[PDB]
Amino acid sequence: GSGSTLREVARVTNVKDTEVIYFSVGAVLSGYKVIYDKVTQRSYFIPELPTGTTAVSLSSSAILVHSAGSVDLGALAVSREEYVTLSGTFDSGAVINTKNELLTHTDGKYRWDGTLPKTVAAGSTPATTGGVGSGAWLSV
Amino acid sequence: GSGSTLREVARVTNVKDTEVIYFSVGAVLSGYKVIYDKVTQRSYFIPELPTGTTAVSLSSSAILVHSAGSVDLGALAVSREEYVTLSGTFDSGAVINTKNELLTHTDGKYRWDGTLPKTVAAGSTPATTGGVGSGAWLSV
Ligand SMILES: [Cl-]
Ligand SMILES: [K+]
Repeated sequence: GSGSTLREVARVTNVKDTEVIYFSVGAVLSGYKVIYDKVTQRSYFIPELPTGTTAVSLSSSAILVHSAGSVDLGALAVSREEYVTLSGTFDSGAVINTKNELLTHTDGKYRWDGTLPKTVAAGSTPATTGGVGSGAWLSV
Repeated sequence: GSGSTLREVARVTNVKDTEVIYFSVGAVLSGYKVIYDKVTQRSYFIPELPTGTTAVSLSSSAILVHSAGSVDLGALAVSREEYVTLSGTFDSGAVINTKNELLTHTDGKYRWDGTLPKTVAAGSTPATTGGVGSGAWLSV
């Protein structure tokens, strides 16, 4: 439903029901902890924004633009160790859209630190798709 | 409910609502990412199966048989670091049914790498129920 979807996000993020808010242009973001993107069906913690700040846009790269600037919500999720593990592997291929998305390789997972979105072809490894390091793949 | 249960699994697994499917005999598994077992009330990511592949059986040890083969969904969950922490501890005893279930000890958690199911009696430790190592308890 409508109010029930936010309560389910609240249980996963461990905040109160009143602290989750859908993204929508013009919505006041101050006073809330978690925002939910209805299109991508992903949730993110948001920083404490100045009172009255309203939402402008939320990209598929998890960049939230608002009336006081912007914030990379995927990058903020990384600092909070809040990750999404995509289906598939480096073997199957995948598309990385955000900074807090993980792709499983063999012994561990990796996030992409470079340009987004990141297309990973089938039969790939981290070494053959950019290498491991700053601006490339980082283990998680 | 019925459609609401899949939405609640989708939030925990970070997939879209339309990418979760109940397990049922004959259900088409292609195009979906997460399967939900109504009996055990557990969810598992599934591999990308060929178009038209249908489900056959799903055991309490998370063994999925389908029209194109079979897969240990519990082992796939381990490779994706998707675990279930059972209630109780080694001291209280428990029953391990899947490869992605964890039992808590005083120093940390462990998964069972051997034959399933695995019964743990009260007052047990990893050392007295098989030891620690390949084919026995593995720390997680
Ligand atoms: Cl690796
Ligand atoms: K939920």
